[PDB]
Amino acid sequence: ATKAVAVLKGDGPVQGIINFEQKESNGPVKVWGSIKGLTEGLHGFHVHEEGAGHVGDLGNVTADKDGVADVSIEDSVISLSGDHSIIGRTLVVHEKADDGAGGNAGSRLASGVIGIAQ
Repeated sequence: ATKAVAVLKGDGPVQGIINFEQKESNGPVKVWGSIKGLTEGLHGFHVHEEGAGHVGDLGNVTADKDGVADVSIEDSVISLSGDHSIIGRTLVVHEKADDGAGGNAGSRLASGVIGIAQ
């Protein structure tokens, strides 16, 4: 793909939408959108492949005082095409700040499937 969209929800208040775009096959992915219903400050942001015991770390999103995290990053590590495409994987937002590729960001607050958009 060249664009993907994950719509995030949970059983609590956290919800949002994250968009991905990649103009070239080996080029960086632009990740942008917003997530609401979060406590102010940092929250772990990960891509999980179903089954796979490993995780794609996208760092932290930062919520403002109203609980709104606007997201806008470039990520050279993930891709929307090829052998390691994140298409179909689950995007996750966490309770606490990221603690690594394999460390504990606490529980999952919302998630959604990264779906092809273009």
